[PDB]
Amino acid sequence: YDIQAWKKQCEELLNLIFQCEDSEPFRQPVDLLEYPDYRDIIDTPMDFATVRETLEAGNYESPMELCKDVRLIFSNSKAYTPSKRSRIYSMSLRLSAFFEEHISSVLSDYKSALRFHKR
Ligand SMILES: Cc1ccc(N)c(=O)n1C
Repeated sequence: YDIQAWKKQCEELLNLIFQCEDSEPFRQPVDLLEYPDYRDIIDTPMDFATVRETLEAGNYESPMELCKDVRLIFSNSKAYTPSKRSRIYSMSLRLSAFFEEHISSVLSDYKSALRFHKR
């Protein structure tokens, strides 16, 4: 029932994601010199360094907000990919599966703690 525990749990999950080779294309904003048409397709860029910085600045109120930004990294990859078989997109799918597997208990524990707080 710790309402604040999600923050360190998210920091540790982000550390695991940064150790994972599949996260390398997503660690920093997409380079517009490498992908000149990126902003013609993607309206809201997102990357793991921005998520980590937002968390560390105390600019997420809940793990749901962090989860919305991480999911945006994956939906941007899906929207920008020229093929469902592309290398970078395929890395995004594995990383998404790993993230969802680990964020599930973070979200459940937070929501349960908040329900207990408001009982
Ligand atoms: C093609 C591509 C390039 C760079 C990215 N970060 C990405 O998500 N895709 C899908």
